[PDB]
Amino acid sequence: GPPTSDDIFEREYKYGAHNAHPLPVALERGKGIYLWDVEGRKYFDFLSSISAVNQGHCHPKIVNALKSQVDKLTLTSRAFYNNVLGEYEEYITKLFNYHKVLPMNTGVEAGETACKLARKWGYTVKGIQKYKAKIVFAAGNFWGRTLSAISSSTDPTSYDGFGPFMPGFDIIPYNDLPALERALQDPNVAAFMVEPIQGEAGVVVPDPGYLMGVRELCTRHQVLFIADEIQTGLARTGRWLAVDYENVRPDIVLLGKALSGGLYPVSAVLCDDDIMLTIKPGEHFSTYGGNPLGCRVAIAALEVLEEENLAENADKLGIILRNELMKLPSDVVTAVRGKGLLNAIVIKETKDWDAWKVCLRLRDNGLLAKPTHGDIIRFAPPLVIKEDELRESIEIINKTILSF
Amino acid sequence: GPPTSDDIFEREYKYGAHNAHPLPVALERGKGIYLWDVEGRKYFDFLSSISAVNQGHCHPKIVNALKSQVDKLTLTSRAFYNNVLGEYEEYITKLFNYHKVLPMNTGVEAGETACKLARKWGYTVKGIQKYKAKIVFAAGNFWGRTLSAISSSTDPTSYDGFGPFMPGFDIIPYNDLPALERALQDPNVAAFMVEPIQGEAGVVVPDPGYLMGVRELCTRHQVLFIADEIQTGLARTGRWLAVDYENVRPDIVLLGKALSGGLYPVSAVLCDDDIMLTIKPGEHFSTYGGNPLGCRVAIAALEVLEEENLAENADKLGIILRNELMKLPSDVVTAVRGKGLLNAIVIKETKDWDAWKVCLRLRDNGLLAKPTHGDIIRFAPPLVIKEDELRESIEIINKTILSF
Ligand SMILES: *Cc1c(COP(=O)(O)O)cnc(C)c1O
Ligand SMILES: *Cc1c(COP(=O)(O)O)cnc(C)c1O
Repeated sequence: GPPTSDDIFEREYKYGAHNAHPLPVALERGKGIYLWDVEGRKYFDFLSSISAVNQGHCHPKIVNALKSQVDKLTLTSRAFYNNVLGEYEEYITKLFNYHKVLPMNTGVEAGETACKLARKWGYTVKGIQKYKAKIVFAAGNFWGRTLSAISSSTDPTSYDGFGPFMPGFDIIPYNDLPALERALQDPNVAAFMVEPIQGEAGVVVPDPGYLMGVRELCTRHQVLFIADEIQTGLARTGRWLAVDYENVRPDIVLLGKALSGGLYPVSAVLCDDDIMLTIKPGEHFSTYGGNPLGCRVAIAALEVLEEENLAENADKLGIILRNELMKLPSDVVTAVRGKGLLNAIVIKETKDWDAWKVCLRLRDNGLLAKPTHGDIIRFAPPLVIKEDELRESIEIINKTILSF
Repeated sequence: GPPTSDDIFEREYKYGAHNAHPLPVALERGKGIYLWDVEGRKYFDFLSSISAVNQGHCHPKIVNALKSQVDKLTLTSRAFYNNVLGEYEEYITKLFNYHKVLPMNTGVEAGETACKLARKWGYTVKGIQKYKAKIVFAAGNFWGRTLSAISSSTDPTSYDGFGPFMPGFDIIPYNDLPALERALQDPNVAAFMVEPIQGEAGVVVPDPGYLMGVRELCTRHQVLFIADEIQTGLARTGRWLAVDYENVRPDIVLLGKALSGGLYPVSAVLCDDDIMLTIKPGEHFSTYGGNPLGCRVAIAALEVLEEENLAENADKLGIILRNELMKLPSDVVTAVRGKGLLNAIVIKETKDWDAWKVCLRLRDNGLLAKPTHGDIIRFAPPLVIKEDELRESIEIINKTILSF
């Protein structure tokens, strides 16, 4: 017969690095909100690959765009032009209303690019002395696992044993305007990079007015506001960008994950000419960045979000999810939080009972989720989920939680 | 009618960052060794997307692998297991003969991962005090454009305006064994990262015995030998790895680019257990790393290389290429170099005549190549090229050079 789930776990243990920490389920097929394991068991996906399959697994519009282009041309590198990139660039810049886009592959690559842009703008436009430029980050931040990314992390698991660390990165508390105002007194700060909602920190939602205050302070002190929307963007929270909730325009926007609906690693840095054009020809590139195959899948992925009105559906259904979760006993679920379909519960963890064990039983009962911490479980289904499917999922969540 | 080449160039100028320095040609289709522009003009590909399409453009076996998996499952993230990754891991580890592989997406991500491995091994196994670990690099090195990668560069265009820089990165001359020996006297050195041939530096091949000497020095001093085979590996130089020419076994091998045949961003870090397992569960992973779609194309990409005996081809045909190139007048072309089908020519550059000019005329005569420097031109056609195809290309190169 074919490999069992245990066969699959065992082979990876033998031949693969032990760098990940997966929930033990072994998936072989996905469609829409559903995943199937190698034994044929069916599950509601409530993780969406960390919000990278907002459009559902294997969306036929995005699949078709990939299959069509793969027969024509997949990669020239940046040594030559391809015919598709410009069409994607015009589309995405007009959608989000920035002059320009710089295409990258992974989320961390887009963050690296934003730091370089901020620094280069800092030195060549603002006039900071080389090499004294600072970038300010919020505690709890996550933007990937390069050496530079972990240098700004407050999570010991990401940075311990991996230094020495990149200089010029400062850390302040999240959701803390007085602290930003204090940090921005230093003329050498070029940018503040921040998530509108912190995903990996446990879906930490800042108070109303935070984002307007950040925009105000950054403008006041001539500092770039970089909004990392790699997890929160693209209809996930109920808008094109989570910053749309307070109608503020960051200087640089980062996109990734669901930019391709899961079909291809595509990320993007959006900003106006006065920031973008600080990087000159030859000063920054990658092999796969802007390749025609990725661009065709990103165009289709973005069109799906628009056409199916997934932002509106995420807004409507998320409030149902939160309100239903809030009905669970307080001696069990101590907090419910989120926006749109990016949500989390906090459980009253004991020594015998934690998020991991809850998630294992969830899995056994046909729903896949994963903790961010011993007491925090993230809930993020694909945005194509219908209300009846959500309520079926809610029933599974209730039954599971109350069975301990 | 459709866009012209100028249309395509102008749309990117308006809506895309000005960060690439491309040769002006607008490609829409690629099959095997051939590329077609938007006017329908046909070119020999003599760059292979910087050795990323060793297997030719749109190889039907790798295309089939993509089309087959895209309908099943494309992305779970590493929060869950997929059924394909382990099959890929067993296959690639047994092929190159290392215990384990850590999957990443882009080349620079593989390099960052290797630096993290070297540091954590440095602290936990070698006993270096945190955070005093050093990694040594060679002048002329290229491994990408993250902040960390540019912090090891000797190219001002990569690092200027982007500081401050990552500490703990030391630089010595390439092809210099005494310099390495002197650097490795410092017990806080964890690793030496080096290309067996430097691609971007202009196909700089080190003297016979260099790699054997690097291996000896690293072993003596308990330092990890990291070989970056992202450009040189996968049959490009006429072996599975350029390092095979001297029977040398690095501690860490980096693969990327042609690992997917240009169909998907896939990179790999290969090393044994005592190094790999210094990273513990949850300490390093990315969203798209190890996804089933990428793994399916990577297995097919590798099988093509093996099945079609492309290393053997690259070796025989590269000997012909260099032989014919050396027949050119010694005052116009000053040096010919390379291994397999990674080759370059150095030209007697004048005020009015340079590599860029030669490559513009080459393009006009139906052959695509790109300068590495004002006086250096790289030639790297896909490895599926037959002898008669190569000879036709050679006459086009011959005619063009002597047409000035
Ligand atoms: C996932 C994530 C990233 C990193 O994306 P990768 O593609 O995994 O490198 C960056 N920022 C945020 C907010 C993310 O959620
Ligand atoms: C191209 C290259 C890389 C980086 O590859 P990307 O996928 O463009 O990040 C790293 N090392 C070497 C030697 C390379 O040629």
